[PDB]
Amino acid sequence: FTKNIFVLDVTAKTLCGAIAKLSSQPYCQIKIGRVVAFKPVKNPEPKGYVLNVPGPGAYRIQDGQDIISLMLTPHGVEATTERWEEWKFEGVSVTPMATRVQYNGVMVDAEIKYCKGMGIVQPYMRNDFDRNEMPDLPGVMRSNYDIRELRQK
Amino acid sequence: FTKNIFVLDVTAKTLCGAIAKLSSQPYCQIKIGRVVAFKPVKNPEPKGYVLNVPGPGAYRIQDGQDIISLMLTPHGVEATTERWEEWKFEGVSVTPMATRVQYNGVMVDAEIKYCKGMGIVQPYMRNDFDRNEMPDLPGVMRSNYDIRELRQK
Repeated sequence: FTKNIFVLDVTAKTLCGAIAKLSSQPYCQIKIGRVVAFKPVKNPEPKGYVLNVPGPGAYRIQDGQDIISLMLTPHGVEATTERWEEWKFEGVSVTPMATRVQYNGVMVDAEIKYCKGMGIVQPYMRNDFDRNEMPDLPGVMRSNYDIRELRQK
Repeated sequence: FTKNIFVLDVTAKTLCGAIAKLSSQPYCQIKIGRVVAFKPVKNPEPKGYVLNVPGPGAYRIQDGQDIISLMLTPHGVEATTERWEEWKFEGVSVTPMATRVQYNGVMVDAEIKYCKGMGIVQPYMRNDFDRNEMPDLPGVMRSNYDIRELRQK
């Protein structure tokens, strides 16, 4: 099924925000599903996610089993509704809101999912530990094998 | 299926940390499933989660489809593998680790899931906004209805 993410990036540091600013619109719609879309728009839609961000970042909207993972850079947007384990993401807050929203030329009562990103995870950060950044944990010894090489049969 | 959460709470401001400290153990094991358990232990078990926290808070471990929601207070622990949507949580990410650990008193190569929480969401905070807390969002007007009241068939 289709997910609509309305990126609010007021500072315009992401491609999304620059798309939107240059079209004099507050949001950049990212539509993921059978039909894909990137479009600056004036308001979110019913059931839309508003992803308020301060700039570039890896952001994961975790809405139960609805997981949307997004890379927002100054130069591009990449997104998926499917698992994306290779990368780290900031897990953002999802808070439902009762709103009134303009939908197909008419004011309608609608739920919106408010998602506030803090920008604490840089885009395209690999989701494992290099030999240096490996956390020291009591009763946890070193392994010879990499994570990949350990998953076997 | 069963989940094993090993809380590492070194400052011992959570019940978990206090108890681990009192019993001279680094972790507090929380086992969710058919069999439940609360127990101070020396080390995490294979396929286990290390939840490193700095103090009390709402923590949600996000491991794809597996989501573990935990309230760690100074006076209690509460946890679940199912949706817990009345409350806010800090979305905590999983970074898998290739390790060696004691399992049944024996040293084995094992995957552990490392999870670091920052302690920025307090336990038992409603996942909704009072009207004074709502974000000012362009093209987003206020509703007369509640979130709960807007859901209505």
